Amino acid sequence: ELSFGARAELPRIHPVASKLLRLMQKKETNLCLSADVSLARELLQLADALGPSICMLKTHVDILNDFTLDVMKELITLAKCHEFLIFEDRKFADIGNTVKKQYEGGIFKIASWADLVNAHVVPGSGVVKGLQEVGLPLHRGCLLIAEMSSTGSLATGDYTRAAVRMAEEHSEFVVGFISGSRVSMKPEFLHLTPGVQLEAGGDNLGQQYNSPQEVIGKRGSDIIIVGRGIISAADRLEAAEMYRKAAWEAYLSRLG
Amino acid sequence: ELSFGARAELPRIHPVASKLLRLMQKKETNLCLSADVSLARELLQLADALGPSICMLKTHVDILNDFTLDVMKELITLAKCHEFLIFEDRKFADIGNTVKKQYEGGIFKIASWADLVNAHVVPGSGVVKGLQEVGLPLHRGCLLIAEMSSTGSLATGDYTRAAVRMAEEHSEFVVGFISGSRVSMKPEFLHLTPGVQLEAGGDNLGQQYNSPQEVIGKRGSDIIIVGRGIISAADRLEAAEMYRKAAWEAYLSRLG
Ligand SMILES: NC(=O)c1cc(=O)[nH]c(=O)n1[C@@H]1O[C@H](COP(=O)(O)O)[C@@H](O)[C@H]1O
Ligand SMILES: NC(=O)c1cc(=O)[nH]c(=O)n1[C@@H]1O[C@H](COP(=O)(O)O)[C@@H](O)[C@H]1O
Ligand code: PRO
Ligand code: PRO
Repeated sequence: ELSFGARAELPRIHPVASKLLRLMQKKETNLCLSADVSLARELLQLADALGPSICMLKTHVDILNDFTLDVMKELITLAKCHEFLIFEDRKFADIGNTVKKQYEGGIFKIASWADLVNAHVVPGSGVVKGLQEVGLPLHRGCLLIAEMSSTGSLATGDYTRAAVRMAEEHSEFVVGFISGSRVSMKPEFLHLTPGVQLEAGGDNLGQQYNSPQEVIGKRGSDIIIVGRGIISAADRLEAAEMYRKAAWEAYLSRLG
Repeated sequence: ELSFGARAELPRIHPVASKLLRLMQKKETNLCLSADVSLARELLQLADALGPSICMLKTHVDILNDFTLDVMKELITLAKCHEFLIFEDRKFADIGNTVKKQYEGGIFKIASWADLVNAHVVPGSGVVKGLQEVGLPLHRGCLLIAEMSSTGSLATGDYTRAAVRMAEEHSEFVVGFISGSRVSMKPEFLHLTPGVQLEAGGDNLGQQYNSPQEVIGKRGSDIIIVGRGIISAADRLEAAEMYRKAAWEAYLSRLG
């Protein structure tokens, strides 16, 4: 098993994956903040304060009450200053002709500002081919949803295997997974795991939590995605630091 | 097998399904227009001209270059005038806590104007429970994606069975399916089928077409969803009429 810095240099690495792995190693962070907020000012204040602690900021642009492209310009300034990627959790999930338009156009213009997006694999590989027509010219990357954290997830067994094959067959554009565990044996792919909290439990609507030690250390994932465990805390910076230190030490211990 | 008008009166019918089935019977239309356009003016001109020919207008609000809530006010005026439902093809596809926010909030405020939305079932039933927290108070309905039209679709076998169970167990809010065929034996549920064109073929990005006669007549679906077969034609009104007459006669012949 290679360090994040050595994985950044692998022959088949995607440039977006390489940039991410290099800043993960430099900053000693494998934490992705899930910035599930409704106010642009709160998104930007979190991005600025937590930027040094995170390798990535996951957005849901469609829950911002005051979205504008100027907000995303300000977010890019912070991502460049603090060195983290912007991942829009769009969950593209239809035929290629549709998702192509959803990625480039509309009021969000997601491909213009998002380093990473993700897709569900349920439509078959046309979802990736459609996104790649916009993403490859813009030097972007994509994550495929191979497993989900929620109760009753159908992203199991042959579904998960199909996501891994689709990723491995589209390595020009697909850089990794949303998953609960390592699902690819190829070290060029990133594994990002949501459903993470320091304490046991869940929510009222099917979310299930596992710890950073479990996710990174035992299940072999690379990055934890954390929303409410940070966002609902009083001191979001200290919370982010606790999650960062947990995920980083779990990674170091696994690497030995 | 009951007529659309008799299905509208079934004891367990959802009010949104009842309204739809009644206007389908009144207008002799089981056509849903897929208005996959980038300009508000084109969306509204299509809605006005084709409104009499359709039971439903499917939107992708996120590909409109000039979305505003005032556009959706003008669309509602046309839906009321011509009697069709508005279905936003949002493909909600994550944990309940996230989709709840995506449905009510953000710049689109989808629940404020969409009679129907749809969801992927991959996250498990929390996707429905989250949407229902916003949709049930607003008297809205939801469709679950049980099958997909595209090459390599993973919405097959046990996945499809899980979608049908999730619908049948959430009948207060779920009114039907996106599917290629009848998947529920319960007549209170609507079946809407995309991937429809009069001529054989597909597209360059995994779309596959079947005819209205095949979809409605042999596969037992209720409604055809048609985009490019209408939208790319020179005379969109005549194209809509050809699709309407095809789907309506296939329905009549199956009913006998
Ligand atoms: N698409 C994902 O990353 C995703 C896939 C999945 O299986 N499970 C899951 O929790 N997520 C997304 O990650 C975030 C979790 O937020 P939290 O529960 O930590 O507040 C939240 O934004 C949620 O939408
Ligand atoms: N979500 C759906 O309705 C859906 C599910 C699915 O399996 N297959 C599918 O084609 N659709 C959506 O229907 C529309 C088809 O557009 P067309 O190919 O007729 O131009 C287009 O807007 C596409 O996104
Ligand atoms: O010098 C570095 O940071 C990288 C890490 C692996 C080898 N070179
Ligand atoms: O009169 C009608 O239109 C409805 C249809 C079934 C029975 N009553």
